[PDB]
Amino acid sequence: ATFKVTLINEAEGTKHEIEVPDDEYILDAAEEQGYDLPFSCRAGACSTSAGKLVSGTVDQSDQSFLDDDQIEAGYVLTCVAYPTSDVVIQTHKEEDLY
Ligand code: FES
Repeated sequence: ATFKVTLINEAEGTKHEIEVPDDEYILDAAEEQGYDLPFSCRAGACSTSAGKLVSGTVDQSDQSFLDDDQIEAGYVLTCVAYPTSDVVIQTHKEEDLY
């Protein structure tokens, strides 16, 4: 499967549509398709690549930084997240934690 992933940068008011394989992380696909996103660790252990789900679901089992409540609130580490449906996600949310 190939899912449609919509990236929304709220602060800059931009929107990018990318197509992501069910076996590829969102971050990797975005880059491949021409859209650079913030990252640091690239391993699900930090907050740099955080985004927030608007709609859809993802599989981010490889992550380790977010707690259960943050996950429930819809936070996702884009560097280790696989889409499991078409997804709409707000990027550049690292700040929201704090
Ligand atoms: S870059 Fe560190 S969790 Fe994504």
